[PDB]
Amino acid sequence: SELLVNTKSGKVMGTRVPVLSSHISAFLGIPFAEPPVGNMRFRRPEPKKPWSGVWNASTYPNNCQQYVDEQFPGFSGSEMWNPNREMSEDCLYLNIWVPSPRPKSTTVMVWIYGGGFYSGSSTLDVYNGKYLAYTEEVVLVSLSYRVGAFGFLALHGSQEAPGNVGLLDQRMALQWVHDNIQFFGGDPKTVTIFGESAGGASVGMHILSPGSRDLFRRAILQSGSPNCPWASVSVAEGRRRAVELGRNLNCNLNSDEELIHCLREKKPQELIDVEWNVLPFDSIFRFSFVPVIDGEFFPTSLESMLNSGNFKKTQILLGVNKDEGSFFLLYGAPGFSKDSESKISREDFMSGVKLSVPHANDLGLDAVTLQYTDWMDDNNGIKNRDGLDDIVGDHNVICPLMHFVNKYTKFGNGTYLYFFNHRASNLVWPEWMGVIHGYEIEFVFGLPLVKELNYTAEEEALSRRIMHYWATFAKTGNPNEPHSQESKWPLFTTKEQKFIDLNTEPMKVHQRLRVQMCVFWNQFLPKLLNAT
Amino acid sequence: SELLVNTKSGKVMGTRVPVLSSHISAFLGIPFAEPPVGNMRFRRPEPKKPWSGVWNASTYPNNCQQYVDEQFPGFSGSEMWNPNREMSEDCLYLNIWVPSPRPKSTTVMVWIYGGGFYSGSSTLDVYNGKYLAYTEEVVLVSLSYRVGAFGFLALHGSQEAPGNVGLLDQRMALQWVHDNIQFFGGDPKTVTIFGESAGGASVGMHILSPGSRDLFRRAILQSGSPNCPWASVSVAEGRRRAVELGRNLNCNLNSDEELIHCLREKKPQELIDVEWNVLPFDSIFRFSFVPVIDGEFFPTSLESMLNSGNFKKTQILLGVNKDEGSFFLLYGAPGFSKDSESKISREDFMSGVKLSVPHANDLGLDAVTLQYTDWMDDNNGIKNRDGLDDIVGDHNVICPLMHFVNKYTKFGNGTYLYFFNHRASNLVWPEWMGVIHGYEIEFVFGLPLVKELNYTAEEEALSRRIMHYWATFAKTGNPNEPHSQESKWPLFTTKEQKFIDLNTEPMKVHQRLRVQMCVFWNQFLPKLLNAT
Ligand SMILES: COc1c(C(=O)CCC2CCN(CC3CCCCC3)CC2)cc(Cl)c2[nH]ccc12
Ligand SMILES: COc1c(C(=O)CCC2CCN(CC3CCCCC3)CC2)cc(Cl)c2[nH]ccc12
Ligand SMILES: *[C@@H]1O[C@H](CO)[C@@H](O)[C@H](O)[C@H]1NC(C)=O
Ligand SMILES: *[C@@H]1O[C@H](CO)[C@@H](O)[C@H](O)[C@H]1NC(C)=O
Ligand SMILES: *[C@@H]1O[C@H](CO)[C@@H](O)[C@H](O)[C@H]1NC(C)=O
Ligand SMILES: *[C@@H]1O[C@H](CO)[C@@H](O)[C@H](O)[C@H]1NC(C)=O
Repeated sequence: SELLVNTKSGKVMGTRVPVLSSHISAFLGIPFAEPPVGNMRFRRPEPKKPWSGVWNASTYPNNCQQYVDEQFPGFSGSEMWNPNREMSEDCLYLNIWVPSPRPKSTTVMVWIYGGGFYSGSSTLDVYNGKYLAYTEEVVLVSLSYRVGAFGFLALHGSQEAPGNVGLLDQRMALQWVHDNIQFFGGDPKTVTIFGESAGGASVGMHILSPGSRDLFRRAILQSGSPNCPWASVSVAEGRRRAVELGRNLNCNLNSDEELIHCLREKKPQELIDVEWNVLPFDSIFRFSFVPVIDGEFFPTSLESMLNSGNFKKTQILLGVNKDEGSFFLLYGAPGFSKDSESKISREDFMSGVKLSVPHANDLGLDAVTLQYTDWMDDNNGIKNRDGLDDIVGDHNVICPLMHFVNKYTKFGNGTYLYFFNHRASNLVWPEWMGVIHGYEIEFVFGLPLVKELNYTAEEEALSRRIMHYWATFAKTGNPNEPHSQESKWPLFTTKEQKFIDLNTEPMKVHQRLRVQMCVFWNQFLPKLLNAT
Repeated sequence: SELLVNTKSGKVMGTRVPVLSSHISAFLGIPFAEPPVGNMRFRRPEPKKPWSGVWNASTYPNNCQQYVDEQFPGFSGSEMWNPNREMSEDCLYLNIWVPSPRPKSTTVMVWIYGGGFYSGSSTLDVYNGKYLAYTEEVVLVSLSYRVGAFGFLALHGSQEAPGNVGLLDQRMALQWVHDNIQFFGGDPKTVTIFGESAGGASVGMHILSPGSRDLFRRAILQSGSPNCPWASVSVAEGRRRAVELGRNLNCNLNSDEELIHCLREKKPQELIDVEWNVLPFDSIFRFSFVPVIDGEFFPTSLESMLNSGNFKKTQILLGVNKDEGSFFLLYGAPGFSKDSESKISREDFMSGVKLSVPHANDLGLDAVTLQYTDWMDDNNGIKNRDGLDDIVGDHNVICPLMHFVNKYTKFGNGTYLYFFNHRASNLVWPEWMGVIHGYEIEFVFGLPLVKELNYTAEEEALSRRIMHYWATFAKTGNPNEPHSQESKWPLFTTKEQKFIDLNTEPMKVHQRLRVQMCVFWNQFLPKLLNAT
């Protein structure tokens, strides 16, 4: 049968779903690991043991246990990121969309969701793989992984809670794809991994990690990279946060076993309830339980690996949006509101930068402030707002990614760089927020192709050219097809450093993306913080 | 007799000189001090003891002993600054231009020359007082003072070479004006001191020093100010350089008396020959023998005085030229030439900043570099040239002065600020040097009124409006003729921070002269260097 597939662990039965006046095949909620429940909380994932009978792969799986956003209840702009089904620790599932009829040896694309390593789900509406899988005739997979403490509680030296298990989940799903995607008409030799924000960083992390390199061919990174400040911690810091988590729940802290055993008796939301409390600073764009530089998943520091060329060498396609920072100011910085234009006072601006660069000393703070203040106009609330937006975005996303793109291109086999700066005509967030962190995503997934979503002709065309770039890249390592000149996306090189704008307008080529700000963030500021 | 004048120290005979189809009285080379010779080199100046008979004050006196610049022999652009008279240690004289007929009790303006405290002459063609005295009917006085080692060798504790004696020369000349200016028709209660560069700095130094305040009514500062980084040194540094000067001359260094004795037997030119060797670093815009923060001419640190309001409260009129830096790059930095466009390579631009901020640590150097480099275009030889020009001008003149004008204004009784940015139509220096340090002087002194000098009609008009400002300010404390037609130069207030452009175009008001850069020099950079 087309819907019935015998995999290396059992038979699964999928469903025929419609898409754009046609249909494709969907297999939802296939398990790829043993339920990381009970005594297996915090432990490495174990491969899903073979089942007898047919697995109902007809409906989305549970979502992983995560903090749930309630700032704006009812509000679609924030609620679209929240879990859209039951939360459970039994959440290690993946989903597959196969074009109908089933192709032979076609290109595979594995989605990896963001959410700052504390949240995120594969079952979200924006990650509906049907449009992209159908329009671009690729086998589309979306995996899942443990988030928050469940995924990234790190007590180095313990084999009970080593850290990074959330990335290991992703690896096991990648390993599952390598073993079974051929049964779905997928070529396991042509797998492109891709993800946004935290998902972006994850993609990069699998590039660096040796135990991950052979489980995929190429990589797309959207608005995230492995070296992001919010995206990892030392073993010392992971331990400290872990120990501090026990403290918030009256746990025994004399040993890891006692500490771990304690945290395992607690219910999931008990952990989540106190999760934010282990952060060292009052901060924004910082998350408690994130990957650790352990010496195992990552043999040595990210920078050194980047320097020595110790990573997977292939093609990467990567980029950022114009206003990466606004979402996080709204949730964590004074003066910002979803309902005003959020002109920021000088006072809230100063307040802002302190939250944004939580680890800086006073000289570092003055440096950042100077770097973003127009002194002919320091009490301009609009410039102060856009300034703070750029500080958050440049520091957490754009500049970390550029450092990565420059480092990778020395050893890579082809880099493509984009700047996404279209603002959706139907955005429900206020104008001041601009081109928001996460909002290129709906374009990648072909959401503008559906008429009821009320996008414009030009946005549908944009999404269509975007999906094509994505998939074409995925099959060939080049987002370009050999005709027109309308237009060719240039290769990013060490010398000329080209990239392209992604919007409704005809393609423009620029050079040196946010280089002025990024020299500050990548070279001056770090040298300054080390020095002082 | 108009030309014969009985002063407190003896009779004096001047001479009738022609000016612009008319005539005025000059009194050239009037002594105000005992010749600081022999046992009195380095020593405080002593008043000129009374003479018999009639002094022939009809010719220009000697110029003080100084480094003569031989870079462009024959070239008028450099040679206009060199000694136009014989050099000697017997140089403590002043010059007076008196309207004809002699005014009853008219405004007095005393000129103090620049030259980095190492050079300078009262007798220069460009400091010729006849036009200004004549046109605005003021009594114009030209003082002099010992420069370099002779004027500013400082060995704290010693009474033989205490430091600051050249500032004391100035004071003594001011004292002479106080005692004798009435005999020329001048009001000793209405004396404006003015000077450019070192003169400008000196003018503010008298503003600060308690023992100089009662010797003048108000102050004009052009392209210099007391807080300039080149304009003073500490006791420690001052001694170290003095001791080093003796080391370069095989002097006994075992005590101040044996060092001073050794340096006193040397011919002046021997001193000057090694003068530059005692500088701490390879630098531009640095000079070896300058005023000392000594606890006597300056009771406390210059910055503490400005803070406490410890200084003369009167009116000041002050400003800068658009390209303070070019003159010094030409004599000091790689890539700069009188005869090319001096487009600067990135490597030379690097060398430039190290030469220009010779006290910065590496972090400091990185900050300056970042602050002035456009990283989309870093190999632009013009942008690198202009940028290094701005670095020099902003660091050494513009930003010091803005610091001064802001601090002063909190206690002052009226501030006027100008940005001089006209390039003379007949400049002999290359186009790339722009509006040069010291080239507003010829406009202040009325040289464009003389037809054979070949200034344009618009430049003569500019000199006239500029002289009227300086004079009107000197008479009333305000450059504007109140309730007259012409547009009015606004007060600089700590809130609005207004100033004007000075050029051939109608007047423009602006606010916050070079804030962005001066915030960096005055606030950020010193914080960076103070850290460890
Ligand atoms: C949960 O809210 C916070 C934060 C935040 O960082 C909120 C900003 C995120 C909220 C949701 N959204 C998620 C992404 C997921 C991947 C694709 C793009 C959208 C945007 C970012 C910070 C602190 Cl300190 C908080 N404290 C309490 C709640 C809370
Ligand atoms: C003598 O030059 C130097 C320097 C300098 O930085 C000074 C260059 C000056 C040349 C004369 N010029 C005229 C001024 C006079 C005052 C009014 C305005 C115009 C100003 C610039 C530095 C070093 Cl290390 C030197 N070594 C040898 C000569 C020399
Ligand atoms: C799979 O589960 C769905 C959801 O409950 C159900 O409607 C469907 O009938 C099931 N399929 C089979 C073959 O049992
Ligand atoms: C990719 O690898 C091939 C084979 O080694 C090489 O010829 C090609 O130049 C590489 N491309 C890039 C952009 O590095
Ligand atoms: C003053 O000096 C000038 C020039 O040297 C000379 O012509 C004049 O005669 C002198 N005056 C007297 C009274 O000797
Ligand atoms: C100057 O001082 C006088 C006398 O105290 C005062 O009336 C006047 O307002 C002052 N002017 C300024 C500009 O400070």
